[PDB]
Amino acid sequence: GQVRYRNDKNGIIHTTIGKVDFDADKLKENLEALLVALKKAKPTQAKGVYIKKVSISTTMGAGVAVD
RNA sequence: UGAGCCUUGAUGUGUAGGAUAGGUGGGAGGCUUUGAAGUGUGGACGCCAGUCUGCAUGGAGCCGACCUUGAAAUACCACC
Repeated sequence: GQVRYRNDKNGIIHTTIGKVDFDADKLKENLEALLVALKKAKPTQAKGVYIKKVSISTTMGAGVAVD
């Protein structure tokens, strides 16, 4: 399920990874694939930290960052 | 008396609208006998039309893509 969403003026961007039906390793590899496909287009005018904190969550989850 | 931090909140009428349209992960039923819609009343907000909570009442429904619409739900959890 390819997804293409846009960032806001503040710079907080998140896209779909899938429902809770996907298991842990699939979720982690999807996160890794999205992370690498996002960092591969790191612009030179993005000086500083590129990925700061991801607020991943579910229907009864809370936004916590990961590695 | 200035400055900051994990957390909980309050405010989000471009005009096309039931009317005070930020959006994203989740998302087409969450939430409500771990008591929801309707009443008198207090403070916050706002584009003086209107939103949230305390108090007592009621104690079982406002809300859905609802009809429109550039962006959809404040149907629900977290972010800013």
